[PDB]
Amino acid sequence: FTSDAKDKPIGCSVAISTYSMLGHTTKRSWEAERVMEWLKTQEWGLMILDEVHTIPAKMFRRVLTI
DNA sequence: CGGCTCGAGTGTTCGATCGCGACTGAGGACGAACGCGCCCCCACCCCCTTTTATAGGCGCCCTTC
Repeated sequence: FTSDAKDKPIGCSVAISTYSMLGHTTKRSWEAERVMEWLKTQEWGLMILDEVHTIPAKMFRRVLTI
């Protein structure tokens, strides 16, 4: 979903994203909406996290929300 | 002793710039198919000699104006 790819948006759940840095206000309206809606339907597995000792608690709230 | 107001340094897609390359039509230069025609090889059968007997056609050379 990141680095401008969008390889097979429907038909697979194993993806490599970047936490929740893809959710800008107004500038990213319908872009982040299709990513959040289509993810809660065909994916709900493991939340693989790496290097979380520098990420604040504000970003963690948007991860479990989307 | 407790809250709140600038500055400096990161992160991230995504607004804004402008070089290079795909597509397609016209012009210049070179190679291939097929073009021309002297030279050369094989096959068929003409050229040339001599002696006998006859005689028309016509060239060469002594002599005269």
